[PDB]
Amino acid sequence: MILDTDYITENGKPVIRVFKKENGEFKIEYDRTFEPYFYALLKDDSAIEDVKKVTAKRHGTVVKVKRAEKVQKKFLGRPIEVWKLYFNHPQDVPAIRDRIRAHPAVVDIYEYDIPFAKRYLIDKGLIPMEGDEELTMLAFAIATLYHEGEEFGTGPILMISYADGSEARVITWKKIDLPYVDVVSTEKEMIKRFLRVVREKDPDVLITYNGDNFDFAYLKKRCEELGIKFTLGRDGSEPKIQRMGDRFAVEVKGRIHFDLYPVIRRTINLPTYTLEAVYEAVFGKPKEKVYAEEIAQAWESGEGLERVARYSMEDAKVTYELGREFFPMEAQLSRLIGQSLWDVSRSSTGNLVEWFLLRKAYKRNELAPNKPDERELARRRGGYAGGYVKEPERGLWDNIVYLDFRSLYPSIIITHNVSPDTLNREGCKEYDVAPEVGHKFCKDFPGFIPSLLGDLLEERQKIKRKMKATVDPLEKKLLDYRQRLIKILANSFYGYYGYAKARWYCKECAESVTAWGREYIEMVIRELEEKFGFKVLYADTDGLHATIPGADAETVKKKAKEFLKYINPKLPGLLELEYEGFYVRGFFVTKKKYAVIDEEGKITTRGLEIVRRDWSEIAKETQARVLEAILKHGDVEEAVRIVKEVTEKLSKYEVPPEKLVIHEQITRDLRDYKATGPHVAVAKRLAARGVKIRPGTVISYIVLKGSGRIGDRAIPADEFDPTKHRYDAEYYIENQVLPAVERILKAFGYRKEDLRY
DNA sequence: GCGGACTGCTTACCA
DNA sequence: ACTGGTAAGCAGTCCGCG
DNA sequence: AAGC
Ligand SMILES: [Ca+2]
Ligand SMILES: [Ca+2]
Repeated sequence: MILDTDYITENGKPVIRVFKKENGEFKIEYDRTFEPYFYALLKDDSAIEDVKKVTAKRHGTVVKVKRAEKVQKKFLGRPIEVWKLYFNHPQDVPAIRDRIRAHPAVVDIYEYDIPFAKRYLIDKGLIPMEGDEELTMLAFAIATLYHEGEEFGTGPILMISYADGSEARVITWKKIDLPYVDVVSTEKEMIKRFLRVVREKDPDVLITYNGDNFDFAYLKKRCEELGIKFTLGRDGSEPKIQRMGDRFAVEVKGRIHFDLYPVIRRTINLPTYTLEAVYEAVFGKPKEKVYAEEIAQAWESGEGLERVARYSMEDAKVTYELGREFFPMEAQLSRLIGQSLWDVSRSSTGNLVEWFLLRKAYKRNELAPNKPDERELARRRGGYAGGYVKEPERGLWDNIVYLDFRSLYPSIIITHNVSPDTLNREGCKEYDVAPEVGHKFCKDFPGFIPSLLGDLLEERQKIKRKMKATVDPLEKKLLDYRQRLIKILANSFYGYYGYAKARWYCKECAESVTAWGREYIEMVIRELEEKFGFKVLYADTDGLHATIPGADAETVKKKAKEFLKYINPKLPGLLELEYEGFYVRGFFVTKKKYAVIDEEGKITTRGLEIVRRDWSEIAKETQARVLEAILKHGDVEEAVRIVKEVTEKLSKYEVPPEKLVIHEQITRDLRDYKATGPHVAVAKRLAARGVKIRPGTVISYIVLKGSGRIGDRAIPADEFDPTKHRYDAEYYIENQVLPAVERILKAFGYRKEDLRY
């Protein structure tokens, strides 16, 4: 099982290190033979002698082309001849590449920004996280004395919690008498004690919650101020910080630093992402929250020190529990993309697709397009036409069928062979032509992406067969992750085609997919309404809600399945329409906003305030209780009694403040905001007080009684106090509750004023 | 000038 | 930070008005 | 080779 790769320099020459776990033991394999390289397209081959003589400087050392061999490759289908240029050190490439491109004889250069360690994984054909190797994991958390205003690192680390399968303990330097607490001389020895526990436990995986930004940064600054060599690595190295956009990332050599925060942020949609919120969402069990202001007063007084210690251990225990939960699916993602778990767990879809495609490109001798420069990036600014959204037939309807396509965009990319290397190919025998955009795609030979997509559909069939024919419940779950992750990778290719920063960016490809999508959904709707007996109530990109008005449940279902048996044969390749479910009643409010109830009484909510975090619980809860009244029962009169009851409760200040919190994200650097609404106003006040507001930060706030701009009375939910502050009853009635319930009751001819009081 | 309509900046949903 | 399509809140600006 |  390969964990990761990296390189070191021995007498100015690079040596690859492969970190693996074989037969229960950890091993480092060294490779001295691998050479860095990039490609150069020349005007004529005679010029190679001039290009070989091109030089540069790196740390006051003369850098030259080590040697050059002429190679035959494919570039977007067509065969191309380029010169592979080898160099002594990977650092030679960034030093010299600009000058080799500048040279008049050189048309272009390619594959010059591929990190050396990852180049090795791809070219040697190595896949990390192969086999079934039982990896040992240690979770850890820290507790700190904070004070409002101080620089990050001033406050000493009070406690270091850690957890595995066997135990969950706390290291501290205060007199706290508990079984799991370990008291020691000073902060210095506490940190040294933790370093000894990891040396003695020798974990393959370190698990933190937001350790990329908080935990490891704090330990680096405290180790500097105390003069400790923080050697957590298996080669004896210290943890290395790395930049990754708006955020940083901590690497620990030989171990896998598994930070759950980026994982959770990409995997679960929650109103907030506190360790307490994520625990409740994943496992269902509650978790107590001890604040810094409470924690500090408990450290100085020493009265509440025992309570803070329980919080410290619970963070470690829960973090390990979450670690164990997410690691296996992430280790499958590592296998599928063919990069380290460390990289894959911190990567967005763009980089995952790009890494997958780079690997496949090497296998198929495909030269990789360059990442766009500032000027090319500017040319990709323009958008293109998307999905078709039918204006719904608003109101309450009975006996509804939901019909949708299966993997519509992947179906299209495969069926119509949509690829940059098939776009406007010269002298193709056969073509598929995009309906409105009018792009010709060659059918003579399979396209790169289409072919990979074919591979993934068949690979998924194989996995689904293996799952039925396997007794072991563990291997069943592992194969279930693999096929679920394949399905996601497949549904990512459309978006990547339209992603300006993509190497294999193709607007014409993206445009053609959406255009075909619109042709098919609109054709299905037209057929369903003209030929068959159906009224199409609503239709989004790849799915429609239909009924036959003068008909009953058994009829609507029978006629629907008949329509599938009709249409599917008429749809080309793997374009299939499917019966997804029947609904007794459906309530269509606007585009993207509706609710349906099935035969079993389960209500499915789409797009309404109920699902959105930037609405208060009181509004969402009240909208849900008004939907239930109308969808499940028949009583519009019951809904009117609920809205009137909630408005009365708000007026008498009886609704608890937990139900008034509004959650809005900060999406950019605070300076980049042109408009300044409540969450931004609240965020700027926290920033002025010296709180770290990164993009991704969720602002939780409450509106206090007063007039004028909402932002002026917006306060962090944390700092609300019933004794001093009074929440804005009129705001929560007129701006939160009544608007949410009026979406629904608007259709039944209720005025907003009539629902009040 | 008033007070309500309109619009650009946001966000978080949908697919 | 994989795409476009969309409703809607907030806070400024615009615009009817008799 | 790191942080920035
Ligand atoms: Ca549905
Ligand atoms: Ca078919």
